[PDB]
Amino acid sequence: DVQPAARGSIVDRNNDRLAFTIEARAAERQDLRQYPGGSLAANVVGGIDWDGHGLLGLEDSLDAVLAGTDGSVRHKAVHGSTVVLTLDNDIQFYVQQQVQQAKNLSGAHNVSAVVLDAKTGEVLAMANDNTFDPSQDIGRQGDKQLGNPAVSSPFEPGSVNKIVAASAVIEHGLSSPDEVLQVPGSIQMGGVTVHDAWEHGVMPYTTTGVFGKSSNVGTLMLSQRVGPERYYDMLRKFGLGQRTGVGLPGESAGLVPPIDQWSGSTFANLPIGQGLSMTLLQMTGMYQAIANDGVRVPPRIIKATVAPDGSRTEEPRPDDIRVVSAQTAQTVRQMLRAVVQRDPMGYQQGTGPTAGVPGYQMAGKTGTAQQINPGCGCYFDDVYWITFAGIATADNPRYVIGIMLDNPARNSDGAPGHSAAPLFHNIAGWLMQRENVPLGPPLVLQAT
Ligand SMILES: *C(=O)[C@@H](NC(=O)/C(=N\OC(C)(C)C(=O)O)c1csc(N)n1)[C@H](C)NS(=O)(=O)O
Ligand SMILES: [Co+2]
Ligand SMILES: [Co+2]
Ligand SMILES: [Co+2]
Repeated sequence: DVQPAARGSIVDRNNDRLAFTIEARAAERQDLRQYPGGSLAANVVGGIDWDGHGLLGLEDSLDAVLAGTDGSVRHKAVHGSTVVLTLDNDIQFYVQQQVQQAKNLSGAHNVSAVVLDAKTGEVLAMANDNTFDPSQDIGRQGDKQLGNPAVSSPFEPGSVNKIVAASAVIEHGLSSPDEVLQVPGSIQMGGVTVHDAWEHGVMPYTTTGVFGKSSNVGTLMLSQRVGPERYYDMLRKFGLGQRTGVGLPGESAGLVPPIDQWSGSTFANLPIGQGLSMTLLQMTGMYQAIANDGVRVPPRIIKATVAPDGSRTEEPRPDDIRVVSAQTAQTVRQMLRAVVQRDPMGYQQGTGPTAGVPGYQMAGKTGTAQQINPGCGCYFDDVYWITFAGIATADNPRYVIGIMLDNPARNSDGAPGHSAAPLFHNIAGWLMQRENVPLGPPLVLQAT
């Protein structure tokens, strides 16, 4: 009497299957969900329940689309539609593996990474370490990561947030990349004392060098030209404090204190990435705006759905958001090339030279944010969130890559330090080679 609907599949942008159903027998008919890639993109895809409905992930949140509606006899069965993701399984597989060995090598508690298409903001890869296997019973996997931290778990960004100050000061014509500044080792601002991460007297850092060397003091001096109102407006245009609408369950909105509630010291903290929180996806989406010539396109992971007849409907594209002009975006991209620039004499070296890939205009920004100690409500001394966000490449943006490491003891490649730059190096370099992308003078970070 009951006419069962057949569950739809979940496939990547090229129709490579991530989840699909086969008929079997036991209540005799029994549909078996198949995950041919095992843990591959399981943070996104999710898993199935005993009744063949979604248990978590997209299997759950899109269950109505995937499950259809059982018929009867007449009411015809509406079979489940197929969900086409923006993911590229080849990119996802490489990124997910690289994230696992970044976690193992660095000693971090966890690692995650997001790759966006520069122009469209589509999610090409989204991965975390320790990803569970939905072909196995969830109850045996308490030691696994079952969720999707890239969207669910916000963090204080620290210096990766400096993209906002850089964009604001250029967009309003308050500085230029080659302006020679005078940057002291510390300043008193908003009642508090801000110090750079290295001891130094007044240094002739250029604006480029302020972001290339990650001078907090230089960032706040330039932010003082912008002012609180224009700065807060730029934060909002970059999408912070708001869910992206990416189409994934459990997305956090992050947290940004609205300006009418700022303390006297908020403005001394936000421009260097303290006092607010964002997800990895939000962080990566910020750099997508700059990659796409100033136009932020909210990321999406659902590309299309295919009805049981086989007719395909593309997902509606989100509306453009103009953050800065194309000219500003191009200037900020070029400036952030300084971060990955190497200099044997030290003087013109950025914070992340291992992120550079020779032959390509890689551009990005490092972050090292002190974590809050839950036992005191106060900052740890030696526990960090490490971030990197970059663009491949500055002259031809194709890929935007965001990475976060939860308190690594070492570099992402296992060398001493605390940097995610090597993981960006590996991923961005591999993306260039696999598409056979073809290969000026050194940027000045420090004047006389
Ligand atoms: C930016 O990320 C900048 N980091 C900081 O100023 C912060 N902490 O710096 C260290 C780790 C030196 C500290 O112990 O204070 C910071 C900002 S918000 C937060 N919770 N901590 C660094 C120096 N820039 S980077 O490019 O070198 O990463
Ligand atoms: Co009827
Ligand atoms: Co150390
Ligand atoms: Co290499």
